[PDB]
Amino acid sequence: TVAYIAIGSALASPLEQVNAALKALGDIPESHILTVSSFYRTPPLGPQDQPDYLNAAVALETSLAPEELLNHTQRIELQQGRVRKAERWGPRTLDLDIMLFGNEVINTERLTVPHYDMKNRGFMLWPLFEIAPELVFPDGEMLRQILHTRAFDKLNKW
Ligand SMILES: Nc1ncnc2c1ncn2[C@@H]1O[C@H](COP(=O)(O)CP(=O)(O)OP(=O)(O)O)[C@@H](O)[C@H]1O
Ligand SMILES: [Cl-]
Ligand SMILES: [Mg+2]
Ligand SMILES: [Mg+2]
Repeated sequence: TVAYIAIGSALASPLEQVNAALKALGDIPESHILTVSSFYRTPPLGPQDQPDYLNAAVALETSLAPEELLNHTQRIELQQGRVRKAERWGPRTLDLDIMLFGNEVINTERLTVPHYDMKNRGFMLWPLFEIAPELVFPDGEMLRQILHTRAFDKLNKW
């Protein structure tokens, strides 16, 4: 099954963290990375003190169950998702979200797939479009269609 995973980092200098996360994703059991989008920059839409976010999308082939994949992405967030500076470990700055899991619809306490808000987010749609321009959602909606309708601005590369 092809799973599409969104990567977000809130770090001032996120490349190291994002690379560590990518390596960890590739090490997930019964899985391998198919492709990785470019890294995209998105400024904060509010308090401008916050660093730009780094966004990307990953296609992962997996034989794991969706909730098993979630266990792994959540583990990676716990293991690579925080950075120490000086005398303190920072809070979670890495976000790994399952956007799509094959052509499956999931609605459990732990998992909503397709991701509940991705259709509102250029920062999740554009990297996904780069790696899966012909993508069709489980309900028959098309990624191209959503981008065409909402006219979200393209993202600058990191
Ligand atoms: N598709 C999905 N991918 C990842 N986590 C998901 C998910 N659907 C539901 N969740 C749930 O989301 C819960 C909270 O995850 P968080 O990462 O803290 C939310 P976030 O990603 O910061 O915001 P967002 O969901 O608005 O993008 C998890 O405990 C997990 O069970
Ligand atoms: Cl529902
Ligand atoms: Mg998120
Ligand atoms: Mg999340």
